[PDB]
Amino acid sequence: VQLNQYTLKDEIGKGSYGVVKLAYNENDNTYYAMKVLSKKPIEQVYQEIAILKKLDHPNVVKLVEVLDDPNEDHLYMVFELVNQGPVMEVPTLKPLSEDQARFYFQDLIKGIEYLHYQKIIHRDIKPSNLLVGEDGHIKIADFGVSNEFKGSDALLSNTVGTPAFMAPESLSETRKIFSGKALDVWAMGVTLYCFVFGQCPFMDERIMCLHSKIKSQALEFPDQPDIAEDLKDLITRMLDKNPESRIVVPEIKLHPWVTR
Ligand SMILES: Cn1cc(/C=C2\C(=O)Nc3ccc(Cl)cc32)cn1
Ligand SMILES: [Cl-]
Repeated sequence: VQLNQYTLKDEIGKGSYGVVKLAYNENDNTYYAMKVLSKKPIEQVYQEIAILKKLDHPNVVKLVEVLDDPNEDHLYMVFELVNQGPVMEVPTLKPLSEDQARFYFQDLIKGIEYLHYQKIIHRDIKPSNLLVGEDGHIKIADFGVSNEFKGSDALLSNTVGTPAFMAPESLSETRKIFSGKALDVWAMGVTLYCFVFGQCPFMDERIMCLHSKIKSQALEFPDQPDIAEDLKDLITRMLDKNPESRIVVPEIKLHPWVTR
């Protein structure tokens, strides 16, 4: 299976809409990550390509090129390979230590700050989208449902992303408008909870009940593992159900748990 200079190898991950395969470039003798898409909507993908083309940051995955044939049903996005894969799998019985969670969370902060400055809402922040590169640092991946905005913030109404990480204000049943940056903060909070507990803070196999818990269940910390009180404070502020009082990224950067 060869596509121009690339030989397609085995699957390595899930992308938004498609699959991600390891790929070998015969021109430069180098492995890449290739997202394969079958046209089944397509406007969302070219916005993703358009977003990826504008981005250049150490904590954000790089799009290398796009293989688009108006003849073939398949479309190929070639990314840099982030060789060590996701930072963790959720759920797990072996979560990160606090020191590891802080190390990775610092990369997540820098990446999100950059995305928001570039006027991008990621909308699908979660551990499986935080890939560990050759030097051990995080690269944010999967911009399949991301939004670009003008001005100070996005004003959104559509519900997209991974359900366990969706912010409560995005789950109104009345097409209400909500702002974008606070959505990424909420998902960063679910992610940090995942880092140290190995499972999501709101869980239910019934999607109605999952939504109801995100919107209405008080955050609860498990007795074990016993995490520091300032980390509990930071998670609590990021998982504030009210997006208006939810901690903002400039404050996360200063939080005493982050800076120690
Ligand atoms: C070792 N490993 C790599 C992956 C996946 C990816 C990778 O490397 N670059 C990517 C760029 C964009 C997307 Cl959406 C996914 C990946 C999974 N496991
Ligand atoms: Cl995940």
